Amino acid sequence: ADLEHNMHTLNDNLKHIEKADNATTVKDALTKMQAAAQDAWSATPPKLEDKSPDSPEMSDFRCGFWELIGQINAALHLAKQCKVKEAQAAAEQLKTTCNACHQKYR
Amino acid sequence: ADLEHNMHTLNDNLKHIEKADNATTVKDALTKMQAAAQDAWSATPPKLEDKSPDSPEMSDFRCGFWELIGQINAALHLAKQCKVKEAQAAAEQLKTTCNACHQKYR
Amino acid sequence: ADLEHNMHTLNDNLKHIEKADNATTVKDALTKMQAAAQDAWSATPPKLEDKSPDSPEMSDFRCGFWELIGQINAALHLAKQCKVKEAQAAAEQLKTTCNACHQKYR
Amino acid sequence: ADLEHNMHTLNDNLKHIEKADNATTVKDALTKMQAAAQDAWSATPPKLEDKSPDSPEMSDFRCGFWELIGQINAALHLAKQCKVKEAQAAAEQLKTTCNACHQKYR
Amino acid sequence: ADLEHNMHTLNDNLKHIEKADNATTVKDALTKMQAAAQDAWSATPPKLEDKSPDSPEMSDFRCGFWELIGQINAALHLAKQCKVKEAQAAAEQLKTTCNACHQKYR
Amino acid sequence: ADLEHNMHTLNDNLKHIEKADNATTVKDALTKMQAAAQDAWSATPPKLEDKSPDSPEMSDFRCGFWELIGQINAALHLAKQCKVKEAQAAAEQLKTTCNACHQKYR
Amino acid sequence: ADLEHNMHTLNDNLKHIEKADNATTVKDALTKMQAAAQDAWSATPPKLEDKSPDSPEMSDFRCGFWELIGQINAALHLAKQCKVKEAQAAAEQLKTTCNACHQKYR
Amino acid sequence: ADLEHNMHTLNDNLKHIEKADNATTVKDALTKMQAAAQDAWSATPPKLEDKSPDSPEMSDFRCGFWELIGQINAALHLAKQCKVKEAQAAAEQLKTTCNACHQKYR
Amino acid sequence: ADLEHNMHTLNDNLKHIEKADNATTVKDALTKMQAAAQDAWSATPPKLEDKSPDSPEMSDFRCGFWELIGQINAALHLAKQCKVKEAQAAAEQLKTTCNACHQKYR
Amino acid sequence: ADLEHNMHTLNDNLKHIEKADNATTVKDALTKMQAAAQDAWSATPPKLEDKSPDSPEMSDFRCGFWELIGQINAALHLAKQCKVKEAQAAAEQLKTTCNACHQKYR
Amino acid sequence: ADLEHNMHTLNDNLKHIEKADNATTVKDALTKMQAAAQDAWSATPPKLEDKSPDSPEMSDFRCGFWELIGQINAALHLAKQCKVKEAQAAAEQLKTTCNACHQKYR
Amino acid sequence: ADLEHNMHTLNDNLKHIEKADNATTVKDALTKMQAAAQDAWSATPPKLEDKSPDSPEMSDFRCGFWELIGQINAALHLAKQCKVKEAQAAAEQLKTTCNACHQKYR
Ligand code: HEC
Ligand code: HEC
Ligand code: HEC
Ligand code: HEC
Ligand code: HEC
Ligand code: HEC
Ligand code: HEC
Ligand code: HEC
Ligand code: HEC
Ligand code: HEC
Ligand code: HEC
Ligand code: HEC
Ligand SMILES: [Fe+3]
Ligand SMILES: [Fe+3]
Ligand SMILES: [Fe+3]
Ligand SMILES: [Fe+3]
Ligand SMILES: [Fe+3]
Ligand SMILES: [Fe+3]
Ligand SMILES: [Fe+3]
Ligand SMILES: [Fe+3]
Ligand SMILES: [Zn+2]
Ligand SMILES: [Zn+2]
Ligand SMILES: [Zn+2]
Ligand SMILES: [Zn+2]
Ligand SMILES: [Zn+2]
Ligand SMILES: [Zn+2]
Ligand SMILES: [Zn+2]
Ligand SMILES: [Zn+2]
Ligand SMILES: [Zn+2]
Ligand SMILES: [Zn+2]
Ligand SMILES: [Zn+2]
Ligand SMILES: [Zn+2]
Ligand SMILES: [Zn+2]
Ligand SMILES: [Zn+2]
Ligand SMILES: [Zn+2]
Ligand SMILES: [Zn+2]
Ligand SMILES: [Zn+2]
Ligand SMILES: [Zn+2]
Ligand SMILES: [Zn+2]
Ligand SMILES: [Zn+2]
Ligand SMILES: [Zn+2]
Repeated sequence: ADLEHNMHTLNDNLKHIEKADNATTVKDALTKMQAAAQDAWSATPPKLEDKSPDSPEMSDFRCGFWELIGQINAALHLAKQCKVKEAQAAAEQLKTTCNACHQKYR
Repeated sequence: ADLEHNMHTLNDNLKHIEKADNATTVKDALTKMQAAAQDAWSATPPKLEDKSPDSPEMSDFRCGFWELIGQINAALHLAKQCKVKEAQAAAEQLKTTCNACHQKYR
Repeated sequence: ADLEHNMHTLNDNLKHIEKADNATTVKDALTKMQAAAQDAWSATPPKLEDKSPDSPEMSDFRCGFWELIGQINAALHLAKQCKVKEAQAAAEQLKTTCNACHQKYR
Repeated sequence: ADLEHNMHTLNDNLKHIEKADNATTVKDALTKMQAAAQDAWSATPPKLEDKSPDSPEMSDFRCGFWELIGQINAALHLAKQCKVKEAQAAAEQLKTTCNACHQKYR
Repeated sequence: ADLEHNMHTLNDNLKHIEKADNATTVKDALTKMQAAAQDAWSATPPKLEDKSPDSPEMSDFRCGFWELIGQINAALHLAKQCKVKEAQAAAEQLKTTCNACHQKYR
Repeated sequence: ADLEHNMHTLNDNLKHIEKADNATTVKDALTKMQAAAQDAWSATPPKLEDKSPDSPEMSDFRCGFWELIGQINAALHLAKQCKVKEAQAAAEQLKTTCNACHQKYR
Repeated sequence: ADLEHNMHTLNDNLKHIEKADNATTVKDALTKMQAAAQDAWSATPPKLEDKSPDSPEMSDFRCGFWELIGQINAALHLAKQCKVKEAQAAAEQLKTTCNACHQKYR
Repeated sequence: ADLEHNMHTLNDNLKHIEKADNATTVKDALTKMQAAAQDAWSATPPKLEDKSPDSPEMSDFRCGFWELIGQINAALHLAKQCKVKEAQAAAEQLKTTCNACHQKYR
Repeated sequence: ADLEHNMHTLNDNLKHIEKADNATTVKDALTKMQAAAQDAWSATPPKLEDKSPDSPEMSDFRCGFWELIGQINAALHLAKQCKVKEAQAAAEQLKTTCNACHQKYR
Repeated sequence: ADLEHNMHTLNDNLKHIEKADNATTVKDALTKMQAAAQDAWSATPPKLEDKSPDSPEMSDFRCGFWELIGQINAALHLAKQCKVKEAQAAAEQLKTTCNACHQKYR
Repeated sequence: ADLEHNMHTLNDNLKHIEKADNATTVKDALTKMQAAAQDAWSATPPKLEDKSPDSPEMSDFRCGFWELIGQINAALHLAKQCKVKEAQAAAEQLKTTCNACHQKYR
Repeated sequence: ADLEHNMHTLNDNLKHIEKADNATTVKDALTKMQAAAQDAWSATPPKLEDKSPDSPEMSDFRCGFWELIGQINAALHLAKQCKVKEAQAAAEQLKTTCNACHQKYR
């Protein structure tokens, strides 16, 4: 998938996690987010099209997806423990990472 | 698995590699360690729970696991060539990476 | 596979990409390169055999493969969209990453 | 997935189909829509929650998804023949089926 | 399986759902029912053996199973959300569909 | 596959069923017919190209494939019971459905 | 799955074996009995709910199911040898093993 | 895998079951114990290395592990029934079987 | 498969193990013996064809094969530990178990 | 499948290749032909039923399928490169091999 | 497997086919022979060890196995049609091919 | 793959086999050669583009790949026996076949 739709997947599923009332819906939504974040790591955003592949901005862009992937995996562990409110709280914390990347590069 | 048990897997299997005679036992122990390290990369240790996900400490934490994961993979290559003594020597070298992370974050 | 043969896979398939006239062969070549680069990330090059695994040199070496893996995945996305000339141009741009590592560490 | 998110999948992927320039992305989008429509056939919409399951309203609701599923499969056949503009035109014609159900039951 | 035994599976597992405490047992019982209903859709009951395949009775027969299959799927969705009481209530509603078909064709 | 070749598959295999003298050849031929009928359900015949997707003719066209798929499944059950003459008789009865659709729409 | 329903599977499939007129229904019924018996082997019967898990009663219960499993497989063997009537006689013989455990723990 | 490490897996996972607060960690721990016990069943203990493989000692050792396997599965059954505290009590009960074999062969 | 030929597989592979000069042929031969013994366990020997399936004779026959299976696995264990000569000695030891059952039922 | 139906598969799919306007359908048709020709290599034609299996006639018959299989694989390579007209021309050249065998042995 | 044991498999299973009553036993025996013949095709017999790989003897050797492999496949077709006597007659015909090769190269 | 790259695969891997010091590297390299040789059998070399598909040159070309595939399979058997020097010697002998085809057709 392209970067735009990977963002649709992250956003759409993150909103279902907030609305959910059970661990299974949360785990399923987080699984879809994990695959979108894994795919997105390799993209180049439009604001960075002219930078070199080794620029600090592109290293910083990749670091943001590393952070996001790790936090999604940690939320998945909580959902697998049937700790639904804890997983939802971890999914909310994820938005700090979404926000930080958007501020600089979206 | 949670971080504690990933550390059980790392520590337990590293001891077997040191005492192993044949490459089949080193190979399976390394394979178990590889999976534990790939899982632990995504964790947040207790002492860093309140740091930001992009903090230099959490970045350094994840660097530790990249170094560990790469070193286990290199040791696994030697084990698949049936180079037991070389694989055990690569395993022994890993400990510097274990110790360095513990000193800072355990 | 060992580092040397991963470089064989990269070199051989990149030559085929330059000469291709259809998206299918570009895709197949890029997929092989992706797997070769994934594997090579964990290697330690000769010129670096006596540096520490956490050294700035080994960290930079892994950075080069991250950049390479990302660019290959982006080229693969172009090829899967049947944009043969554009994937070829992305493949040609890989050489800046190949040369930069080689100058430092080959 | 629930009815609401199946509609998300339909809406999101249909927008990507309109904007696509290659058969590959059209195919991938249609496949996701096919799975969403398959799943939604078994749902009961809000406006129909108090009708009998054998009611002419619920029978008509399922008829709409049968028609939708068939049209998506036909569009997918066009996309698999690499007829991008023709699959896009078949996708655009889906909207008559979307609107007709929505007018009655959304 | 023949139609008789599909009916065994439907009747037996519906009784378990009514008495079940946990969602795992409701989920597996519904899964068994779903497979039995999907199989029974293709059958011809004894009393309709000499009707034409397009007869209004055989069409009505297959409509009964479409209604049943959809209702089981909706109940299975609730069970996968761990909503035991709601799933059991959806299961209980199924019986109208069982009874309506039996009255006409058993 | 397209509608024409799905018809080749139905016709070719139905003739082998008549010639067969064992259950295995019959079951294999019926399995191929089932997949062709499943695929064909989504097509639009040339005589109906101008009708709307919800027209009664297109509903009637889909009903014919429903009937055919159900009868193929029933024949498959007999072949699986090693009831070869019974399965062949059921395959002959299938031609009433082929005929009825051809009369109106071929 | 729950012990009571595994018993249902054993009882019902024995009825079908007794009525069957072909090897493949007998084989399919014996296969389902075999799965049900292997799942039942891990259950605790209501009347042994307070014995300890290493009690002679729980070891004897599990042994009882292990012997049933061996006899089911031996009957399945005969059916694969195409000895339908011998397989049916063997299945009928199971009832002595069923009753033996029932006298003790049902 | 080597007998000593299978023992490690049994011991460590028992510690995690005792501390667990949710069914799924208990289930995951019991599943790993089950695999470790089935692999240990094929080992020869150091103190029986010179007995013959059909000796009463080796048959009793293998029987001992077969009984542990049955008790592990029975505990896993309870956990799948969502009886977390009962599954934990059952796991605690295993220690009598562990100690029984240890007295003889450890 | 038929009991007599499973015996062929046991006998022939024992001859190959005795002649082998490498672990992997020994492992491959022991694996085939293990499969043959597990398939033979479900057979009825000609001389027990009229005993009842719960007779002591049929339980003892099945028990006999269960013990052979355990000893084959224990030999396979040694071979995976790269103890080729010990695995060959263990395989040679099987003949006492072969002869024991033969005296009774061959 | 028998020889006759393999020839059906060859004939039917070769007609579709001639009429195709996209690489996808050519590829699918060639793949079916490949499997048909693979299967037919082992057949004995009627006109040769009384020759010896090592006869120059049967050897020549197999040579014809080797030549046919090779040409189909070469056509498939062209189709996988999206060279539709070139694969069609390779398919048309197959007919020299079809006719040459038919003249001798059909 | 080495050539000797492939010959064990051929000879052993051919004897079972001659004495078999049902098609299931002929079918599995033929399947075993087919795999043994496909493997033996690649071997070099002792008496030809010093001939060139393109020698007329090694070519004739491989022709023998092509004839054998084709004949086994034809016999397997008859067995899959449940034509036991015809399959056994095709198997018996194979022996000319066995004998012809042995006379020259055993 | 095309014939040129299949030759790269044969050549590249054959050189690694000579350098190897363990059976695993040799077996892995031989596995890649086997797949390349299987693919190459269907090609037409440039020097033979004008010959007919049944010409003696094209039969001779296919014979060369037959010989190569058989010898690769024999080398694989030795590598699987952990006979590393023997497998390497067999891989060297393979070059006679490479040479003979190149002399005539490259
Ligand atoms: C960088 C490391 C990012 C992270 C982490 C996340 N997003 Fe993002 N997002 C990023 C960019 C560069 C862009 C612009 C993409 C473009 O091609 O223009 C976006 C865009 C979005 C959007 C808008 C998509 C659209 O409809 O055009 C959304 C809704 C979005 N992003 C959501 C989102 C969420 C929820 C994230 C965390 C879970 C997240 N993004 C992370 C870069 C990055
Ligand atoms: C950071 C990058 C680490 C690396 C690399 C390794 N370990 Fe570790 N370990 C780390 C932390 C933060 C912790 C604390 C976990 C907690 O929740 O408190 C640990 C813990 C351990 C333990 C103790 C586990 C326990 O029972 O509490 C052990 C035995 C252990 N670690 C071993 C170990 C080994 C052998 C490593 C390299 C092979 C290794 N660790 C790497 C952080 C990190
Ligand atoms: C570091 C991040 C590298 C990147 C990116 C690429 N290569 Fe590389 N390459 C690297 C090293 C350290 C070495 C030396 C390995 C050794 O054993 O000394 C190489 C070597 C090569 C070779 C020579 C292989 C041989 O036969 O000896 C080639 C042909 C090669 N590299 C090609 C290549 C290409 C095409 C790359 C980009 C697509 C590329 N390399 C990236 C380190 C790194
Ligand atoms: C009946 C046969 C329908 C067909 C065909 C399509 N849709 Fe639908 N849609 C339907 C209902 C009953 C509803 C209401 C669901 C509810 O929970 O109230 C909807 C809703 C939507 C939405 C809104 C989703 C949301 O976020 O609330 C969208 C965006 C939507 N539908 C899009 C859509 C498209 C693109 C369709 C064709 C491709 C389509 N729908 C078909 C019923 C039916
Ligand atoms: C038509 C659309 C049906 C639906 C929906 C259900 N059943 Fe049914 N059932 C149907 C027929 C035509 C028959 C007769 C079968 C025969 O060959 O005579 C049955 C039979 C049963 C039985 C009796 C089975 C037996 O042992 O003979 C039972 C117990 C049964 N059906 C239960 C059942 C349940 C619980 C259903 C809904 C969940 C249900 N049936 C639906 C036709 C149809
Ligand atoms: C509608 C519900 C149909 C059913 C059921 C069957 N067929 Fe059909 N068939 C149908 C159409 C609309 C057409 C014309 C297709 C076109 O694109 O022109 C056909 C065509 C055939 C053909 C001719 C194919 C050709 O070579 O052009 C055959 C041989 C055929 N159909 C056979 C057939 C059989 C054997 C069926 C029952 C098993 C059957 N069809 C069902 C519509 C429908
Ligand atoms: C012990 C080793 C048993 C063997 C062998 C068989 N059964 Fe059983 N059965 C057993 C128990 C402990 C129970 C009680 C289950 C409970 O939850 O109370 C049963 C019960 C049954 C039932 C009744 C189920 C119900 O609806 O209440 C039936 C119909 C039954 N068992 C049948 C059955 C058959 C046919 C068996 C052999 C083929 C058989 N059982 C074996 C214990 C054991
Ligand atoms: C026989 C049937 C056994 C059962 C049941 C259990 N164990 Fe065991 N254990 C057994 C032996 C022969 C040995 C000696 C292994 C050796 O290589 O010397 C052991 C050893 C242990 C150990 C110590 C391992 C070590 O590090 O030296 C532990 C911690 C252990 N066993 C635990 C254990 C548990 C928790 C069990 C039940 C859950 C259990 N064992 C069962 C033989 C047998
Ligand atoms: C009982 C538990 C047995 C064990 C353990 C082994 N064998 Fe057996 N064997 C058994 C029976 C009942 C029979 C008679 C089979 C028949 O159909 O008549 C046999 C037979 C053999 C044969 C002869 C087969 C033949 O061609 O007639 C052989 C060569 C043989 N058995 C070998 C064998 C070996 C090597 C075993 C251990 C490794 C072994 N058997 C175990 C019963 C049992
Ligand atoms: C020998 C090497 C053959 C090659 C290459 C092809 N065919 Fe063939 N074909 C062959 C024989 C011996 C027969 C007779 C089979 C019989 O049972 O008598 C045939 C038959 C056909 C048929 C008629 C099938 C029927 O319905 O009776 C057709 C339509 C046919 N062959 C087509 C065909 C095509 C298109 C081929 C190349 C692509 C082809 N054959 C190759 C022997 C051989
Ligand atoms: C050449 C093309 C052969 C064909 C066809 C068959 N066999 Fe063979 N066989 C062949 C050789 C070169 C050898 C000698 C193997 C050695 O290393 O010495 C054999 C050997 C046998 C044996 C003896 C095996 C042993 O225990 O030493 C048997 C029992 C045997 N062959 C049987 C056999 C059968 C039944 C065949 C057709 C179905 C058959 N062989 C074909 C060469 C060839
Ligand atoms: C015919 C039966 C061949 C066999 C066996 C082998 N090769 Fe080959 N090779 C062959 C041809 C016709 C060609 C020319 C291909 C072309 O399209 O021009 C080749 C070419 C090579 C090359 C050069 C590839 C290149 O870079 O252009 C190499 C390195 C090569 N062949 C190696 C090789 C090896 C190592 C073989 C045995 C293991 C081998 N070939 C077999 C024809 C045939
Ligand atoms: Fe960094
Ligand atoms: Fe739960
Ligand atoms: Fe209708
Ligand atoms: Fe049969
Ligand atoms: Fe016992
Ligand atoms: Fe394409
Ligand atoms: Fe030849
Ligand atoms: Fe080894
Ligand atoms: Zn993507
Ligand atoms: Zn999107
Ligand atoms: Zn984990
Ligand atoms: Zn642990
Ligand atoms: Zn590697
Ligand atoms: Zn290489
Ligand atoms: Zn859903
Ligand atoms: Zn959604
Ligand atoms: Zn059925
Ligand atoms: Zn039943
Ligand atoms: Zn289709
Ligand atoms: Zn066709
Ligand atoms: Zn039940
Ligand atoms: Zn351990
Ligand atoms: Zn045999
Ligand atoms: Zn066939
Ligand atoms: Zn046909
Ligand atoms: Zn072999
Ligand atoms: Zn042998
Ligand atoms: Zn190829
Ligand atoms: Zn190449």
